[PDB]
Amino acid sequence: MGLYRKYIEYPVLQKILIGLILGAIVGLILGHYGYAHAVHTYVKPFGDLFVRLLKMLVMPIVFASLVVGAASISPARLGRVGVKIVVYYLLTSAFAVTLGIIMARLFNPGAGIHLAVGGQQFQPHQAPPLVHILLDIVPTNPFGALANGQVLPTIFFAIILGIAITYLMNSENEKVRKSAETLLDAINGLAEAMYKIVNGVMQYAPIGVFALIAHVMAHQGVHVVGELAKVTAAVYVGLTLQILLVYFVLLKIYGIDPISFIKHAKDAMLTAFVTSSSSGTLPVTMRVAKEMGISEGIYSFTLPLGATINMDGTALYQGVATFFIANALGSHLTVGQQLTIVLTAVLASIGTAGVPGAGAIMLAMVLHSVGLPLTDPNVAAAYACILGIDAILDRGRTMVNVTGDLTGTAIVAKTEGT
Ligand SMILES: N[C@H](C(=O)O)[C@H](OCc1ccccc1)C(=O)O
Ligand code: NA
Ligand code: NA
Repeated sequence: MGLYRKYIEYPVLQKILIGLILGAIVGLILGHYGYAHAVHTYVKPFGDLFVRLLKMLVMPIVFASLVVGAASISPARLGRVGVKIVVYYLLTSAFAVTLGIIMARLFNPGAGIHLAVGGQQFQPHQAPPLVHILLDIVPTNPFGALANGQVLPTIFFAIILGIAITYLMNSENEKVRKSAETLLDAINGLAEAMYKIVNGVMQYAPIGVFALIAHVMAHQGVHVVGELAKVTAAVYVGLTLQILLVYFVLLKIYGIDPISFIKHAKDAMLTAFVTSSSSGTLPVTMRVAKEMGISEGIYSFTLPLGATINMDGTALYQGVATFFIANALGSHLTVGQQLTIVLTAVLASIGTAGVPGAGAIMLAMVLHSVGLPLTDPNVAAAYACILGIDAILDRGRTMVNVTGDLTGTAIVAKTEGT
């Protein structure tokens, strides 16, 4: 029990990074001496178990999180300040995904990698016309969409259902109000239960990543050190442009001096880089906002909300990650699929999920909507590759997420003062 206990409190992301390094080394050593059949027969089934567990948790989270999230920012309860801050959060998230897509075009990640896990390349599906893509957002049967794997139709039904519940809770009838509260509590309980299961699965992630990487390297000796460096460079350069080309421009437009803003907010960014948690730095963010002179009534509402639904760093990462996987498999993304990435990433941020390791679940949502199933051996291999280096990228993502929260509060405060 002592050895098992020591395995738990070790950070999950660092454990996943360790599994990636040893998996590559073990696969190369075994493959040089043969033993490719042994790795395929025995090591591979452990990796297949991990992806099956990860895919099982996707659909219940999609429905439950969006229903609860949409109820919190429903128009029935949003004030004048709430409306303005919500618009800013959604617009900035939309441009973050687009910026990440552009960076993936300049630096091609995984272009040199050619993945044939089973001996055959990935076969993409046919692209429907653009007009049909827009219409299929509305599901003809909400139960059928849940039974199947339509992510976007499920999101559409969950959002409108959550908004309608909030209007029922303002009704004059006592019975109607009680029925609405009971339904919301049951759906909220389902979301909380899913997060507990996510914590357990992520503890098995280092074992699953080790098996997937070892199987790939044993069969073929692909070089990934250079390619994983390019995806790291694309993410960090994109994060820098997000601050300079968006936050600095918006502050200049609204009259806030960008130089003074950075000096006051430097404490929040450093804490975000070290702790690598948005909720952990919330007390520090509140103190920084008070120093700038923002009224207590404003930042006491915007800052707690921003830590949940405003994530510019995560949105940019999802754009780069999707192109890396598609390039590695040799497929191409059409304009209809690229717009699906932007629409899915922005809408999924509304869902209330703060459990660590939820970034992997979010990436699986985007891949499934585009048309890259996680059960495919080629997709799973590429997915485990970029998941291994998640420890390095996490520090940069958290800093941008916190910085965007402070920028929105300052802009809203200036408008209220006028
Ligand atoms: N760590 C980041 C943060 O807390 O701001 C960020 O948060 C985790 C998260 C939670 C839910 C959905 C997406 C991402 C991440 O790691 O991707
Ligand atoms: Na945003
Ligand atoms: Na944030």
